[PDB]
Amino acid sequence: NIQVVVRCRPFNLAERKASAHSIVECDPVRKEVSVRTGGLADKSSRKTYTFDMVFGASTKQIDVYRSVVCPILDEVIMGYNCTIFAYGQTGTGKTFTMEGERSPNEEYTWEEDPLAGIIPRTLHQIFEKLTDNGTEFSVKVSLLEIYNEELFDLLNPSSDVSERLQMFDDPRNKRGVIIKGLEEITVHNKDEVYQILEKGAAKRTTAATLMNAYSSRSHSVFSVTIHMKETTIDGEELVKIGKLNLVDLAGSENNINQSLLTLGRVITALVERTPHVPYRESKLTRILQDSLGGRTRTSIIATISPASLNLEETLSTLEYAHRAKNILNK
Ligand SMILES: Nc1ncnc2c1ncn2[C@@H]1O[C@H](COP(=O)(O)OP(=O)(O)O)[C@@H](O)[C@H]1O
Ligand SMILES: CC(=O)N1N=C(c2ccccc2Cl)C[C@H]1c1cccc(O)c1
Ligand SMILES: [Mg+2]
Repeated sequence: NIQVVVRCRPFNLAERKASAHSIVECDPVRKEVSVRTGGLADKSSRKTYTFDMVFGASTKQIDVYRSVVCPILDEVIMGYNCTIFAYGQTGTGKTFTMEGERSPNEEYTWEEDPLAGIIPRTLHQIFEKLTDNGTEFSVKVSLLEIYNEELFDLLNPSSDVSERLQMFDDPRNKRGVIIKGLEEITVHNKDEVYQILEKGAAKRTTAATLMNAYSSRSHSVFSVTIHMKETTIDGEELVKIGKLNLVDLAGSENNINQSLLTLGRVITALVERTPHVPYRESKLTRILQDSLGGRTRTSIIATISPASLNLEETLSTLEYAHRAKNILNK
């Protein structure tokens, strides 16, 4: 039930000049990814896997958005909660997929930058959709990040990243939590997005000077909530509330990452149909439990490297993401 997809990144400059031989092969049509475990294109053994969708190195941000993100966003507009995880070793594309980058030399405005990822495209589209038709709506974003089991708010511009938020159980709706003091920044229009994203970027920079390998060891949860009061061409009015969570997990390669360890153990119990699911054993799984066997539509995008040097890690990632497919929620 949970939809899982694989994105393989292309070789980098340094890999090209070294005559890199990709040990990975993608077949979008057949929804298959193949990896050369033994070695040698003349003769070799390989490992094969099937997923809901597969994307090779030739895949651009726009293909990713039109294919996975557009449909899930439409659901969010309908009043549903959706989450999308990015999983994989550091250097494979988790941040590139989730956030995106800027093209060199100020070649494009942020809303037309082909290298832009899911977050900016989504915030830009929400306004692109609801504005067109007749819909009164409010957009609020939030960026919660977990490092060594401590919560941080990377969007609040009146407190630095030394102040870790506190987390409690929500007495109202069970299996839900309350993060004290987390900031919800309202986005009044498309032309207010970039700066808010710039804000988080800069705080993210101070977090990195303060915490070791911060960009590799932390989990970021960027949430976008949409309050809608749609008024049909007739005169009806729908009050819908949709929430989309975009998670850039900490690098899966292998001190300890309690949330990462716990996430793996939660998937295990969900697919093994084990009664006790260890949600409470980490901050991430308590924050996102409804995304794991709950009433939320969730998608996992596992990013892999083509380089033969990451064969062992490419296998763990694929194997890890293939098991997730058996998870059922809603
Ligand atoms: N699909 C892709 N297309 C072009 N470049 C990519 C792609 N995926 C990753 N890269 C490049 O690979 C490097 C790894 O980036 P990053 O997204 O930060 O990895 P991660 O988040 O998995 O640690 C970056 O320099 C990035 O520009
Ligand atoms: C380069 C930059 O400052 N960006 N910063 C981003 C960002 C930072 C924090 C939280 C969420 C996002 Cl997503 C992403 C990105 C971006 C935004 C818009 C268009 C792009 O091409 C890249
Ligand atoms: Mg990264």
